[PDB]
Amino acid sequence: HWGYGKHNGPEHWHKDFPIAKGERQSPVDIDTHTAKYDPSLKPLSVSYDQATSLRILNNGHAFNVEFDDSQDKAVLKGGPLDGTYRLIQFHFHWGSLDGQGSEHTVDKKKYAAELHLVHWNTKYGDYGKAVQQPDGLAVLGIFLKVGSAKPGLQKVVDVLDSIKTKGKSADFTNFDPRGLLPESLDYWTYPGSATTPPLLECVTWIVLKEPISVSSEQVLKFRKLNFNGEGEPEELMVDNWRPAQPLKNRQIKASFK
Ligand SMILES: NS(=O)(=O)c1nc2ccccc2s1
Ligand SMILES: NS(=O)(=O)c1nc2ccccc2s1
Ligand SMILES: [Zn+2]
Repeated sequence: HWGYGKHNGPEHWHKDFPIAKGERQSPVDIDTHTAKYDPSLKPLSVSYDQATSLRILNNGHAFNVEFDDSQDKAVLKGGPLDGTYRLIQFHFHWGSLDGQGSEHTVDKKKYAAELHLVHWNTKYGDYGKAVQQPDGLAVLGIFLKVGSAKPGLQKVVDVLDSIKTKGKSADFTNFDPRGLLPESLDYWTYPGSATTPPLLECVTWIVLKEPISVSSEQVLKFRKLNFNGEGEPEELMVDNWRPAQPLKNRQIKASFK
């Protein structure tokens, strides 16, 4: 199966998921000079006041914090989006060292990590139907740089010891994802894809310009997770990021001047 090892990493994925060479793959490099301000974009509406987290899972490629998406509670609207998108999970991608880890890049700069808050379009009724549609998902991407600690992240880092290996989960209720946002909601947006197999071309990307700061100690704890299952040879969960893909016939729009 696919992964981020020496023999099953991103350069191999196309053999089982041919869409990997498709026309709207993600992530991409964001060339800040070429991205054009679009005055027709609206402010984002991030409405997480009623978010209900449930569980955290090590799925062998990242850890997902899962939400109750059985009704509209935590939703994303506005910006480039038509309609309402429900938060289903968030996860991160990160590096073996601070100089890499993000999936999107900004003028070729790689950040230490990248947070993805994944939302599905409620007009399709369920998540599984939404991922089959070109406007089925909206992923809010947030860069992480290493500096001061992010207080709102600490509850996540502290549970990681309990989900070290693939297939382990833990209760994770009452977590407020608003504590993972930066101050500004200025963003770039473009049409793309999921960044892990099956790489479906169903995502409207909304990538925030302002990174959040996390401490070295916080990201070091991400790097103690394992890709492998319990009792298997230890493979540290690091460098679980897909590199930038060709932009092809796409424009990246900016919400800001
Ligand atoms: N990256 S993938 O095409 O999905 C894939 N790579 C490999 C390598 C060895 C054994 C099975 C698979 S499946
Ligand atoms: N990493 S991501 O683009 O946020 C993402 N990848 C996938 C793969 C399958 C289904 C949903 C998503 S959301
Ligand atoms: Zn992701």
